[PDB]
Amino acid sequence: TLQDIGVSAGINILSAFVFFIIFAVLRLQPFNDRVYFSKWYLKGLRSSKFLNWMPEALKMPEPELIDHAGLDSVVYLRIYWLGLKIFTPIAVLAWAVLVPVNWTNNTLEMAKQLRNVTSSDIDKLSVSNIPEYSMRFWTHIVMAYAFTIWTCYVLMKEYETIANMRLQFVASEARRPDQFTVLVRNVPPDADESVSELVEHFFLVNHPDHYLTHQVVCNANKLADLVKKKKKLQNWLDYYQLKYARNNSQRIMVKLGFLGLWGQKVDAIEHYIAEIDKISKEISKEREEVVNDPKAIMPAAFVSFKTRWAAAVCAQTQQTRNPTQWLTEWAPEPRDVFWSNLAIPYVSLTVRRLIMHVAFFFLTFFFIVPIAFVQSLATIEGIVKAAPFLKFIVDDKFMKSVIQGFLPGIALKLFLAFLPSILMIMSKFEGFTSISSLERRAAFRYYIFNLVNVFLASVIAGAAFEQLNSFLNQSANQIPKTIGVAIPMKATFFITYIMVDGWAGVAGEILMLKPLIMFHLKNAFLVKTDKDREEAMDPGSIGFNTGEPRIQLYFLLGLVYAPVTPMLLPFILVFFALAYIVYRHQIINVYNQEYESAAAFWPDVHGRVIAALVISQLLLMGLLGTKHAALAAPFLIALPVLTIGFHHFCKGRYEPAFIRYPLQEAMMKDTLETAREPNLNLKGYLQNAYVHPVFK
Amino acid sequence: TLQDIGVSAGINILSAFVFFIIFAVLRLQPFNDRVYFSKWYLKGLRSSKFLNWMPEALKMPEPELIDHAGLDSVVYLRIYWLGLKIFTPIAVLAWAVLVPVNWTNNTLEMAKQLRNVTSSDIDKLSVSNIPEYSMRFWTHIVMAYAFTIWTCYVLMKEYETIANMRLQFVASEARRPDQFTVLVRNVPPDADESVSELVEHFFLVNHPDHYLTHQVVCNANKLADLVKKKKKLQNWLDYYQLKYARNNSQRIMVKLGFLGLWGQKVDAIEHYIAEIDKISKEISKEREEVVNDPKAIMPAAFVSFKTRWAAAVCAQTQQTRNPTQWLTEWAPEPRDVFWSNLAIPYVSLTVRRLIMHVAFFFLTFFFIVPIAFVQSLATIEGIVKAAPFLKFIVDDKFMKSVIQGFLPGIALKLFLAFLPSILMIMSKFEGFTSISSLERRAAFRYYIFNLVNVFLASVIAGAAFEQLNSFLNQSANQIPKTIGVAIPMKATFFITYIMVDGWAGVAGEILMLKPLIMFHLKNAFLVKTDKDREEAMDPGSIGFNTGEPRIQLYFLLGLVYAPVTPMLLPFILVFFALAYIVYRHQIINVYNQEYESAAAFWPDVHGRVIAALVISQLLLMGLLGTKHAALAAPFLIALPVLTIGFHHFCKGRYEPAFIRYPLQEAMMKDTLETAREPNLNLKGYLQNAYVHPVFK
Repeated sequence: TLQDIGVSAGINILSAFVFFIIFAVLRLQPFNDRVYFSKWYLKGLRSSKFLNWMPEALKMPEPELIDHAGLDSVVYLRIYWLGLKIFTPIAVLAWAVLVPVNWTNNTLEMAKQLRNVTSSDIDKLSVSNIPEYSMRFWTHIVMAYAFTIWTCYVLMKEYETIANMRLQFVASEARRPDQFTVLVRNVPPDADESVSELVEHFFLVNHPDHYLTHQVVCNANKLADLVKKKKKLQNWLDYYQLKYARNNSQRIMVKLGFLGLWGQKVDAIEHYIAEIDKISKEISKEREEVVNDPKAIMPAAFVSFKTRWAAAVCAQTQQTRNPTQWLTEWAPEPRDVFWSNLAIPYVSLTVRRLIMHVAFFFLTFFFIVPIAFVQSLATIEGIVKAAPFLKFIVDDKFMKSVIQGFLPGIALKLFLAFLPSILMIMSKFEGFTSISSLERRAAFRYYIFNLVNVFLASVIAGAAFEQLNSFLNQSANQIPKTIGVAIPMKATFFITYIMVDGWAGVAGEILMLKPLIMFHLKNAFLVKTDKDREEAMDPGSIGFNTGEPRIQLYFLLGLVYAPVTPMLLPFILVFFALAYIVYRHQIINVYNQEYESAAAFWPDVHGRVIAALVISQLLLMGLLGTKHAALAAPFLIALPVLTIGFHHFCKGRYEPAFIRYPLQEAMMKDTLETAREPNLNLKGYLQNAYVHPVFK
Repeated sequence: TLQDIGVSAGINILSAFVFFIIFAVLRLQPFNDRVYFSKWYLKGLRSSKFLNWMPEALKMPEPELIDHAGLDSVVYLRIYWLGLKIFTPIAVLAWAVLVPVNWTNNTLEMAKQLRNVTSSDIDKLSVSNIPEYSMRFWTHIVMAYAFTIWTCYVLMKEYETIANMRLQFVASEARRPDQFTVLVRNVPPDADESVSELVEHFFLVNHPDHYLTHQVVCNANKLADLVKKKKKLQNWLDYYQLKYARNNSQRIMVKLGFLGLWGQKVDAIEHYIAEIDKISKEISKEREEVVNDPKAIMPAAFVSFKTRWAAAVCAQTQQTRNPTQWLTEWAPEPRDVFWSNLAIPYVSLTVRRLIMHVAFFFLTFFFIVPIAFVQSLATIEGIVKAAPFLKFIVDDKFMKSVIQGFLPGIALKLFLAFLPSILMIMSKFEGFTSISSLERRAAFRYYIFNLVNVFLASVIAGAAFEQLNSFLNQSANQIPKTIGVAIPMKATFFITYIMVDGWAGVAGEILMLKPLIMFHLKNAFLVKTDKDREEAMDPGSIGFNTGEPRIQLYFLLGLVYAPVTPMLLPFILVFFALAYIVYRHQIINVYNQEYESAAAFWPDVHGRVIAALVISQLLLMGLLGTKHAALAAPFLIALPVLTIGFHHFCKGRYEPAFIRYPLQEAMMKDTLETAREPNLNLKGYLQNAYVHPVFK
């Protein structure tokens, strides 16, 4: 159905161009310079044709970008570049060899002559149905081996480069209190001692000439909730006060906000005054209680040492016989710690993790039926009862094409909109004591969800819903035998899905619609002082847990569909290029970072790309040998083994630069620091970090 | 074929009893007290009815055995006890429920009335062929779940106990130079420095206040070979000199020993004098050369520290950016180091390891045809051409029974006799720089070999050789569908194989035939002095790499055959009991240890038992659901997952006590040692260890 592809591509390019026009119009207009240039503001550097921003997005090179925005953003942008590196040779090789036998005919050739312009959907000629044993299966074998070899080689080179950059940045990084501090989880209880005294004695005995001081984790979650509620009530009261200041003649106010006006709140100004005073008295009482409360001390501490060498020694070594006591690990920098999760006793994280696995299986299974709905809409919509007379205004062949190859993508994207938030809630629900770990776990869950459901349960539910349209429930019939002819029709679907969730999605991403609207509403209704406009600033992080699983999905989809239908790949390449440029601009100008963990997430990225390689190889094995092994099993059972072996080699050779901190690097950093600054007071620098944001 | 089982069991019990009679006769006879009591001699404690040795084998309890023979022997004996623990409840439950429905009828009942005395071979009633869906498949499901749960629980308890014993012993162990010494592999090269100076500077910079001294690895393999050849020539010359001293009238001697007298060596006394003098001059020249040879220094060293805390810190931490340089790990005690393997450059161990994998696949595949021969002999021997007239003296039904159920076991055991030596050569061929690691790797290879070949390629080659006796080579016929009816006939085979390689093998093991004969020959022909009789002593280690894979095989075989044919299990129980008692006696009286690595091999044992559990579950899944899944797949796909999860939990909870050395334990040991012995010279104690056995 190239007509659907063409109409959807046209409308998506038009949408992207319209988004860029509106973005330029809003950017040149100056009262919202405060939002489109959030950086240059948090770090003080600024105060206050159409699409030309891309050329100067490429300037200000990689070293200045690592120094400017941090190395996490640079490594994520390199994640986007890795897609181009992997899939441009693969696309060229597949288009030169696999469906087109046209390698080189013309060097400048504008219009293709009937080059799959009639019917490009049906590529199920020999990949699934007819066996040759002579040229086409061996073509598939050679293409699969070349694709795997190239992807592995570029993964190895990029993994080396990322490790080198991480080591150099960590060596050159300025002094921050997590280089000396180690978070000691699960301190064992004692009767006649406190947690602080236990930590003091243990780390004086077992790290004698290098231990400096410790700060104890205090459970102040109730006080933090009280403060958050007080801020919320302050904002609500300021909004109501300004609203009545606009119209002094106004009458009393409304009842409870969104519960259908369940209450009868009258003159909300006075009610909010009373609530704020009550919450302030409760906050003072809670502060005085928790400061002197001995049962608010959790069995954990932040121990700091006189040298990075000692901290690295402590963080990478077993501390006691029992590995479930004195859990020692690197501590996040104080802005990275997720304080709400430090109050979770270490015994109850495992049953919790099991609860996440149960709830995540429930989510990924129950969310099939909306993807089942998207696929039902992605099969020929024959029940016109939904739109029998007026689709919206009129029905037409273009209307069929739009409802067949634009509505599934939009529906799936809208159904995937609040999933990153749900997954963040599910990962935050169970202590990970750092924003970086929360983001990485949410990205891992989003990748598993996306792979298993959006791809697999879309292929299956576009296969078992189109071919097996109305049959019975037969069991012993070798069901996984029709997947070979099933998958490329889902390629036709995935062209549209990539286009919408890719080109248009990223084009609208730069518009910053939600931050712009929220900032304008807050500025108009809640300002109360011109100095709070900078407080209204929060561009947010790059969004690793919501942006990385998308690119991992597209990696897997391009890898899967390269040896079967190379029509997919150019759309993936366009996605990678556009996402790279847009997100580079965002890194330069917006998106301040919430944490700086120097590319500690890249082992996960490389592992997921390796898993995508393995999945692509296994699906190719299943799809090619539809019912006859075709003597390809003795060769498609070698690609997974060699890929796993190569992944093992890359693990063992490059992952230690991400999971272990060499002692020589620590000693060098300590020696250069102590030579550069000889009269440095480390104890006064490290003593009052890691206390709590609540206690000032 | 219970007749074969009965006759083979009778002959094997008779063989075991005869072995024990001869063992008692030889033990009571006193001129060979020097061999049957090798311990009490190497540690100076001694100088100089019938089967009653077992009662006093049980005395002298576990603490005194750990103090006396070492903890490796005690943990190996606990490996033997673990078999009883695992398989006595399993045997009782299976015999109470699975084939016999007789749980409790009589408490004292001598003779079984026609209780499977007619035909016990055919247990292929419902386990493979007929489906019930009502009582027997659910019986199998319940038995499999109970077996897995019990095995996992006892594995967890024993893993806890072994970890506790290891930690206590390591804490209480006396001072030995490997507690402070760390072997630094792959020292990077440098032009204007030596290896010694590089190690000195690096470990003065990066471990400043705790580094003591280093000893450099010198490649003295040629000198060691020269010394070994000199000892061999000394023994040969002493033998010839004593032989001519016995008969002075004798003439000149023979030519080259075993090459069909290829040479014409005359008067071997003078020729051996000349060879010994030449080799002595060459030894002196080689010593003088290698001492002052700068290219004989390998990029490795043995670095010693002032405290065990510092050594543990160094051995458990990354030392440099590159994880392929300054490889730091615990060093073996100087008697444990395999010096011949330290001369292997670290770049060439990986290609070597690949060579072992290639050669091991070649060995395990080429050695099928002798196991294929054993199975051909284990199928009905119908080609009487081998023994057409006289088998040995006469043919009889008992002769058929013996040649059917005694010759396969003996043939396979004889074919498995030199395999441990071959596997030791293959593991020693590629540097593992410690006898303990060599033994563990040889045991791992023997386990893989034994599992894949002796069990699997015996079941397959007793199936495809008996049922598919003379057919063609058909491919697309679902070959793995006859395994269900194949396996229990191989149970009939494995009863005999266990009996021979078990009861009789262990009964003959205590006889110490080879050590006795070698000691007597050496004493008679090579003594030359009465003080060399103690030098002629070498009982050898317990033989982990040759004794542990056998018990792992028997674990796997009992686990596999418990839910299909519980007739197997009592033979396994008898093997475990007899092996436990015999090897306990050997540990008490003989078998001095070559190394003391305190139960560092137990993670491997537990992992292999878990793998046997998983294999048993997968074979039960395949065998039960022969052609219909029988709704047992949704329940036999859960046992492997739960077993892997339990193994993961045991890993994460107990393996750190075996692979990591807690810093608190090191600090406590250091503090108690330095309080007990305040004027201890550590530098003088550690400076001249780890030099080489060749350089005195």
